[PDB]
Amino acid sequence: SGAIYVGNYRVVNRHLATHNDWANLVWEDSSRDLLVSSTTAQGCDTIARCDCQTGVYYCSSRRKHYPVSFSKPSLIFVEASEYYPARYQSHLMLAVGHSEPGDCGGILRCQHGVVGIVSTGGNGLVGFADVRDLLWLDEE
Ligand SMILES: CC(=O)Nc1cccc2cc[nH]c12
Ligand SMILES: CC(=O)Nc1cccc2cc[nH]c12
Ligand SMILES: [Zn+2]
Repeated sequence: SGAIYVGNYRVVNRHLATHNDWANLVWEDSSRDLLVSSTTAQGCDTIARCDCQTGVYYCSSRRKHYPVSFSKPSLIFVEASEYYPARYQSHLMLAVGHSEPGDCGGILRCQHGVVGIVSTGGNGLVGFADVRDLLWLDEE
């Protein structure tokens, strides 16, 4: 589990969005496994605006923050999960590291702020759904 709270937006894995997230939908993209919903309260998080390829992610299945190198956001074939059939996932960054399904929502951070959230993995990889291209999360 996990979310990003920036301005009056909540950014979650689409596959973990709640009833309230759908009722209060701002934007979602199945191919990215992202959903953004509106919030009452102001969030404290900053979104990175950068092309960093190094950062730190939170892995709930290890209770550990791991420094990683990751690929630039790309279109990657992802095997079937509980939530999606086997398909190409877009805006996805890969790193060598530990990931289990319930690690989804773990934040990946760089010096500039939030880079993305855990969305995929296994096989000794972790995949993050990038948010840095979503410039509108910084306004309105
Ligand atoms: C932009 C980018 O990928 N830079 C990068 C690479 C490796 C380490 C660090 C520490 C800060 N930035 C780092
Ligand atoms: C959607 C989903 O289940 N994502 C996910 C994240 C991290 C690791 C794994 C291993 C299978 N699936 C994973
Ligand atoms: Zn950065």
